[PDB]
Amino acid sequence: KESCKMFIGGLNWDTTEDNLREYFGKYGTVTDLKIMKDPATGRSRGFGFLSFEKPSSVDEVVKTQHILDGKVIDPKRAIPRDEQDKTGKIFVGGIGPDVRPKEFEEFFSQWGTIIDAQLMLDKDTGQSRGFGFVTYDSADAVDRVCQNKFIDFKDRKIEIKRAEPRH
RNA sequence: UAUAUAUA
Repeated sequence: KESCKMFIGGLNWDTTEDNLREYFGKYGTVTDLKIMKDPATGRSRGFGFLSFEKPSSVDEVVKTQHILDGKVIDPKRAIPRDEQDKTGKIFVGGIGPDVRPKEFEEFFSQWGTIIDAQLMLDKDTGQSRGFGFVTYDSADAVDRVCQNKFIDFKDRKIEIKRAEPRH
């Protein structure tokens, strides 16, 4: 059920749920998949929720990076809406070479558990450097950094601002 | 310094 639900992101708009299930079919059988198509706007969300009848598939799903239709995705465990609401996403800048995405997650962890943190790098053409994306289990953690606009990370201070629309 | 992730 929902407990076995997985979150899929970084999916090619052309990507279809059928390919999704087929892609993750190797792992087993999917009980409920949600690529999150957008027949209205005409463009899919680009991410979906994948569920498996057997939770075992989920364990293996995270082990692999996952490359679908020439794109890269990061399948992660689904987060309950109530818990999801508590969490938030902030924007960070001042990220460069030697930053290491792993260090980025541990770096921000100092002021928050950090449910998830990434450099985006959808195409690995630049998002990986320059700025970063961090998610916090609690909104309160975000406030800590708000007070701390500049943090000593790579010994060059970074500027952090609450998440904003792509505009 | 920007999300084809958190589904209106």
